[PDB]
Amino acid sequence: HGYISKPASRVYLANKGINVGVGSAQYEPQSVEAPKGFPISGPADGSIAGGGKYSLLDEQSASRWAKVDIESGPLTVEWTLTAPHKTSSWQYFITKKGWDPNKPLTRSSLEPLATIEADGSVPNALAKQEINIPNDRSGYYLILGVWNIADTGNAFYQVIDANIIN
Ligand SMILES: [Cu+2]
Repeated sequence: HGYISKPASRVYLANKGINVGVGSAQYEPQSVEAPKGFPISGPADGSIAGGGKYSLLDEQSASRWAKVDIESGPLTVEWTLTAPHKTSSWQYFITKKGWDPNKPLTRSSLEPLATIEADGSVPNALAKQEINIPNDRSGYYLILGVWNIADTGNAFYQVIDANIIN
């Protein structure tokens, strides 16, 4: 169990009262748990942000969500792990240049951003990965972070509403 605390995820911002209207998700930012193996297995298209668990997180419009300022260049993503587990990988995706901010999030919406493979070890409770925020684009993009658990069929899904600045 865990969530992305910096840059703050959509559900973490709901937990801190910055996003509103997500119902039960607001109390369990650490529990957006669904099958691993994305972008094959995992949450269904249109239900990725809520992990197939929290449907109010799946709403998508230009104005719906608070956006976190992220400058282009190197970024260290921080996960707060309320229950660290043996880990097989950390995956990051970003919406494609030209994506439609008023449509549901699907596999076809995304492209790969970064993957940090892991050796099965249990990470630190503040788990950090280095990624590169591109400078080929500006403004509102979704970044999907996925924490894949080595010893179960599951993963934790953390969409971030990013404002890429350059
Ligand atoms: Cu857990």
